[PDB]
Amino acid sequence: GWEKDLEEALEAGGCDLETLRNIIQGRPLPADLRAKVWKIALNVAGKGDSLASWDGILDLPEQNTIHKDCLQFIDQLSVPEEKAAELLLDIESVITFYCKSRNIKYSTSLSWIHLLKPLVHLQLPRSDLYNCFYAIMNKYIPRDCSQKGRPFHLFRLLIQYHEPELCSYLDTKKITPDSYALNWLGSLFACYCSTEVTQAIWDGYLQQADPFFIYFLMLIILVNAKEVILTQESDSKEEVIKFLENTPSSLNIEDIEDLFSLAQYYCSKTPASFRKDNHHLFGSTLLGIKDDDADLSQALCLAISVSEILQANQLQGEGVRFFVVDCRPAEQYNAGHLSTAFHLDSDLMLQNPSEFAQSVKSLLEAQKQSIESGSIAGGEHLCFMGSGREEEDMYMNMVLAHFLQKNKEYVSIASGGFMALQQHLADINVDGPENGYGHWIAST
Repeated sequence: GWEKDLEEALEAGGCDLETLRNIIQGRPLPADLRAKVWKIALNVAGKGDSLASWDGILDLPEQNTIHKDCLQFIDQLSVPEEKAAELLLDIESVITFYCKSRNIKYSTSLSWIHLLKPLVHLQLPRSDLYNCFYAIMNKYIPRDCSQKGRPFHLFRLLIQYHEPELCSYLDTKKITPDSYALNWLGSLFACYCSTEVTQAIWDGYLQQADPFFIYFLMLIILVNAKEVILTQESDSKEEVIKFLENTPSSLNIEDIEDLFSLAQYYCSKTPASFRKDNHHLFGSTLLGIKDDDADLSQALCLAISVSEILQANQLQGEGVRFFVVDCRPAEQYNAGHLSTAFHLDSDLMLQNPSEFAQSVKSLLEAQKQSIESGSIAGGEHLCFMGSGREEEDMYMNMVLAHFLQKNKEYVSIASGGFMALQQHLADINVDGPENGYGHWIAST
């Protein structure tokens, strides 16, 4: 029924991905129409060949190392060897021209070969093979993925958000995401998964067109191995990493439906800030210069933009809601504070630990009653806010440490603290929410 509609819709019109998506509705793609929907998904309907203009032979200082890796793939697949040479020439030319067109130099640790595997299986011409690979690389593959930088820090923060206990174990044994999930992100599972299940993943992924979805897919794969990771404490660091690497290869075609539904579920319990404040990972690096003093290397937990805090709580429609915790001293708090925020005086932490403990007990009770009441203040997700000044906000380290050690899920920090709150409201000229009788910031 929908397949004939898809057939005709793809033929003529030059329709967008959005309309195409409405036809399929997450149903399995026909093999003969998979190339066209993938093309449309990657926004390469009639892009021209860039290899013809090149008119160059494969010459590079690291050309020898490229040749071996290309053969390994074709040797692994073992295609009909009459027209195997054709594919080798196309693959090796694509990599070299990409290495030339861009400044970057080739290495074996790159996951470039694995990205081509599912595209090669569709069996497109060299032109479309490059355009697809080029498109995927700037859309859905992080720039700093190769070096193992910010992209894996973001994943660590997600793991900590939803699975504190697991994250803590991994951090303790110094098993960072880059160790086991390098090729997860680099290849979009194409390194480990079989052609059939890789295709099923890539079908849904390209249709959805969400760069950060990989994080949620990767999370599910990791969470599925939670039991195994924690139970055994006998195996060495290297032995556990080895196991984790090949967890995606254990997937089957009937697992994929649940993988996506679970990814979307964990996504629905994750702040919008996760995506919105980290667009600089996929595009150019030049964007994200504006976000000064917001390094994921230095981050202890996920950072929430003040805008989301004010918006999210007003909705009250089974979404992500925040219980805001002002962590500043009583002097700063009383001068001006968010009117829906619990006051956790960070001065108590060291000076009177007993009264701080009582204050933490009150906090959790207040969060509970605020959720039950269905008030503007109530929310599952703990978001701690300081001054916003880097001079003062060391106590945030110790506050966050206190809750993280007790494996509290949904622990976040307010991006730019109370200073960013004042600035945000000042910028948009808003005093309070629409419904109610009070301003956001009060002196009592």
